[PDB]
Amino acid sequence: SSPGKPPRLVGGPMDASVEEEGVRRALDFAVGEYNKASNDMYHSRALQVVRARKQIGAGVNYFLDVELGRTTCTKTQPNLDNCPFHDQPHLKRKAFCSFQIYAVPWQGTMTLSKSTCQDA
Repeated sequence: SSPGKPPRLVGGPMDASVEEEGVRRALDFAVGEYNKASNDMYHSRALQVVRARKQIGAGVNYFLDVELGRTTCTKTQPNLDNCPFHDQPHLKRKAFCSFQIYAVPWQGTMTLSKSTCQDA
């Protein structure tokens, strides 16, 4: 994720925009931990985030929902804006995943609490 403004935080559970750096770090972390951490069998990426929210309190739970897909392009290939733009209508089966990262705010750490997914 790029650096940025302090993210909008409020209290309790709240959705944060994809423009949020507080979201973007969790977004990239999720794919990085899910897809990139797994062996590259078929190129797959969080194509499109459907929901991006977090719980604010003594425990911080990030909830990110994502459409996964086999990407028409690769990590090194050009046009990363357009390839996933075309991957949504290419999703004959719309694969949806839910990623939950529990951030332990007391230590400034976080850990993926859940990763669940569908096939595309």
